[PDB]
Amino acid sequence: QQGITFSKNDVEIIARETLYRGFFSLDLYRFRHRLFNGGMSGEITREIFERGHAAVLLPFDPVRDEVVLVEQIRIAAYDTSESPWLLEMVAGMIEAGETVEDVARREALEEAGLEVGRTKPILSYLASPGGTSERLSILVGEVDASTAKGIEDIRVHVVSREQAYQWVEEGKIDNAASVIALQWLQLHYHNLRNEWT
Amino acid sequence: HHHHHMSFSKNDVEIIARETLYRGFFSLDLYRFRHRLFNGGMSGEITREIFERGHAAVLLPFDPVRDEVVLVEQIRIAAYDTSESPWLLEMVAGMIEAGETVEDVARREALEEAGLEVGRTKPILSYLASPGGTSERLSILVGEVDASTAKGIDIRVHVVSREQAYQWVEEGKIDNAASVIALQWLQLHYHNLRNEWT
Ligand SMILES: Nc1ncnc2c1ncn2[C@@H]1O[C@H](COP(=O)(O)OP(=O)(O)O)[C@@H](O)[C@H]1O
Ligand SMILES: Nc1ncnc2c1ncn2[C@@H]1O[C@H](COP(=O)(O)OP(=O)(O)O)[C@@H](O)[C@H]1O
Ligand SMILES: [Mg+2]
Repeated sequence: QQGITFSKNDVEIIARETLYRGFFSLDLYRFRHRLFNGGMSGEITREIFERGHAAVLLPFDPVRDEVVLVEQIRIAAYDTSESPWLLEMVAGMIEAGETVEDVARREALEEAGLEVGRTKPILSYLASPGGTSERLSILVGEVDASTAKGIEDIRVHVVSREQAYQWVEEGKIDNAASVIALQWLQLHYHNLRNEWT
Repeated sequence: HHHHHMSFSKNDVEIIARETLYRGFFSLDLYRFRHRLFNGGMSGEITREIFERGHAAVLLPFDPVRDEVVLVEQIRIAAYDTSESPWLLEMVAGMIEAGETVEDVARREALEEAGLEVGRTKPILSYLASPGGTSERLSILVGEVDASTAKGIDIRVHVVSREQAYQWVEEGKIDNAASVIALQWLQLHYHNLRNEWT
């Protein structure tokens, strides 16, 4: 099939407004856009949670078939989870001029004590584009999982790939970045082990 | 050093306050809380801004006879700044109101967003979209559909092969969390799913 029909030049962002500015922002976009029927929308407003964008690293040890996870509290999980302490990927915000790879390698070293060898891109995704602009770009990084060490009150975990994926299936890992990375690993680990040996 | 799998509760968190920062269509709250530390003791009072927009039900519409998936296309303006286009190919989805089940919402949105009656369902998974800054949880089901009944009922409905939809995930043409998660799951499970549903 065709895939999507329209691009940026088919929408006019009339103006934006910051409704709240603190650590993060809440912005109001005012815009018009082309309709699938040909016409041009009326003026539309949407509230958009703006918090910058992130780099994510899945630390994979291809020799051991293990991943490294980081555990820490995410208070926003409280209301819909049995515990707000989550098992997650290495991640960090991307500041201006930084690259995904730079941030990913830096965070693996200081959150988990991991020197990263080769990296490969996994996927870059929008976390929830109806309400937030946030994009997260995921890499897989080559590590020796036996060297993992924890140093922002964080506990470092080493688990087999198979157990980490079973925990996705069971709901014990249930944050988007980790689910997406570990599903991708379940689809690609044979090729990745072949490539990284 | 690290905790190897082969070798805290909510009583360990004190939510002191939730302070309203913004109330409009969505909400922004300041959570003020304390929590137990891995090395013992409690943290001091910590504050976090949290985007509150409720929770959602997501349905991956899968025709197992035809090995096809139904996608819905619509503009998501928050995608603008980082995407080639703000029109996104997505799963059927809708907010869960109080007292509604994931299954009720998923089946309703499928019918109204895409004209699909849904047969059997299976859970895929339920995930937190971005738990450092938002409480939003999305619960995905796979739904059995007859893809030759999909019709747009501003939204455009696409019917594509599963292999095409998954190739679009690989290429980045589908890159929203819900659709990526659903379609990666389908790629891991379609062989057994198709057999169970035929
Ligand atoms: N980001 C937003 N800001 C303000 N209103 C919104 C926003 N997103 C959705 N809405 C409101 O909710 C309705 C449903 O929009 P849609 O995004 O298609 O559903 P959902 O948000 O449940 O996925 C719209 O008519 C709109 O008025
Ligand atoms: N939702 C938020 N509200 C307020 N501040 C935040 C939020 N998320 C991150 N920060 C700030 O960014 C810093 C690093 O964030 P991160 O490492 O992701 O979370 P934390 O270290 O608090 O578990 C924190 O010290 C905190 O001040
Ligand atoms: Mg970080």
